[PDB]
Amino acid sequence: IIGGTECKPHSRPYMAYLEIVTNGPSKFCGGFLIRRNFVLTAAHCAGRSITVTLGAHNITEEEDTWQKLEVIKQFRHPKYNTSTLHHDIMLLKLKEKASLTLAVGTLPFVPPGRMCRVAGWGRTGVLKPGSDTLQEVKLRLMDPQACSHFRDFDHNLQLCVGNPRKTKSAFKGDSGGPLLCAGAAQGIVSYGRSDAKPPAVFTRISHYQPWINQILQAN
Ligand SMILES: *[C@@H]1O[C@H](CO)[C@@H](O)[C@H](O)[C@H]1NC(C)=O
Ligand SMILES: O=C1Cc2ccc(Br)cc2N1
Ligand SMILES: [Zn+2]
Repeated sequence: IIGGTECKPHSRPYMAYLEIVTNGPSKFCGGFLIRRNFVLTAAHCAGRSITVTLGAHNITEEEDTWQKLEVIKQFRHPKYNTSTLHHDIMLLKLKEKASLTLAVGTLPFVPPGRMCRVAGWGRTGVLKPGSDTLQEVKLRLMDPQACSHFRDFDHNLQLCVGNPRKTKSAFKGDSGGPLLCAGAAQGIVSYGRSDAKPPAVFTRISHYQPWINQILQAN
């Protein structure tokens, strides 16, 4: 998260920190708990295996709120496209149902000009390392023409997010985190420019609701 502030610890109890294993070292993403055994995230966060940590704030400092949970199966959207980046969404089924605590719970599951918030442990600058702590930033929902320069951007599939006159943005490591507008998840962090100049492109959750529901029922 670039240009954001540190969250009050545990104030976003649905947030998930993902460590993804592959021919290379671990990579990291965000995500969010939508059922006690399901986490929503981005398709580009798929790997050979994934571990989810719930209840975290400072991810380097173990505490009783932590629940480190095995993922049994990844459900990457079958149409996720590495060329166009369309359909960047994935469900992770946890081995067991998470415990509900003050620090861990599910997330109950908009015109441009509206302000939305996104949280994550990703880089706090283009050349800065990932954050030890959960950060959040408020971003402006933009008209789709604001994202025209992303040539494969599609208004039906995606949200255009972030005033270009502000430096505020999600970035590397924030992939998969929710964008909330009035407390409801509307987007998922997907991609943007390598120099972090806003706006960026988020998956429009509403388009994928039938696919999500279908997975939640077959599994
Ligand atoms: C997070 O925890 C580590 C280890 O306890 C500590 O070194 C670091 O300063 C902490 N970061 C913040 C911002 O609290
Ligand atoms: O919003 C985002 C998420 C993201 C991930 C990676 C890169 Br490079 C840029 C961005 N911008
Ligand atoms: Zn704590």
